[PDB]
Amino acid sequence: HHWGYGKHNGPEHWHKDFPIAKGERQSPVDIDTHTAKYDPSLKPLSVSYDQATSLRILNNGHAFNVEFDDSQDKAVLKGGPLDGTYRLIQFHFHWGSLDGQGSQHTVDKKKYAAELHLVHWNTKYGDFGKAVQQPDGLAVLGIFLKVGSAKPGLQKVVDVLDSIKTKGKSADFTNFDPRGLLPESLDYWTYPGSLTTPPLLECVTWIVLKEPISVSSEQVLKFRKLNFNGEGEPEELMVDNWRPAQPLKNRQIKASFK
Ligand SMILES: [Zn+2]
Ligand SMILES: [Zn+2]
Repeated sequence: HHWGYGKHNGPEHWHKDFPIAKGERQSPVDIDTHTAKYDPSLKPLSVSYDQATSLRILNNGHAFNVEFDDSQDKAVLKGGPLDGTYRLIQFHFHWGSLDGQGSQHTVDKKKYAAELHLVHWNTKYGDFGKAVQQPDGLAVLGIFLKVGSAKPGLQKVVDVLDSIKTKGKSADFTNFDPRGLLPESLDYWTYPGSLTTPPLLECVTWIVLKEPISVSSEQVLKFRKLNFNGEGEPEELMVDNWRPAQPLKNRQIKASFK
């Protein structure tokens, strides 16, 4: 029926409604560190989030999105492998039912507890909807989460989860600064890919940070308490909202570091 992460509508079935699932530039992938090519022509990333305006948080039935005002160049990403300015629209996570799984991307087959996705769209296309139809329409920063020490900057997000428990619920979520979720180093790997969920469009330049951020057990614990279902429907915990690694095919992963 409609796509999700269960046995009956899970990743292995998406291709029936989204044939691009079997495409040539699907995500996520396993990052083989010994085959990734250092490319010294890659520029340092430029993250300008000082004017970031968060507006809302929503449980859309497959994750929780924190949405930003993208009506202007307030929070942008540039540099790295990018040409042009990319505007932040929303961030969300992918996580597991257990600490040993949850991330999309893997590093030498290692899975992390979760993966944060900061989604940006190429301003040359004027709106998000047009940007997704272009090969260079989006730029996604992926940040791994390992369980260890608590991440202070994530707490405001954790505490509001109770109020958007089920699908379709939203809550005002202003004055959240995304800079509290960045690791210390901005070293990355990059490759041409796609959205990790339906519609799986091949419009993303992926920028995966080498350094993971740490979250406490209790923080990741609150993620696992959300529900995939709407209110008054049988309870299905939101967990394991991730997709297995896709073949690399004709692609090269480049590293900004050696
Ligand atoms: Zn994602
Ligand atoms: Zn596209």
